[PDB]
Amino acid sequence: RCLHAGAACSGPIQKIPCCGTCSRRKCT
Repeated sequence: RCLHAGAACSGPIQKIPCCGTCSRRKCT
């Protein structure tokens, strides 16, 4: 369970770890 590259994150209460770095409303 994790958001791939290009998934909106780092925004309002978002608990969902991306398989990536969270940046600019994107999981990188």
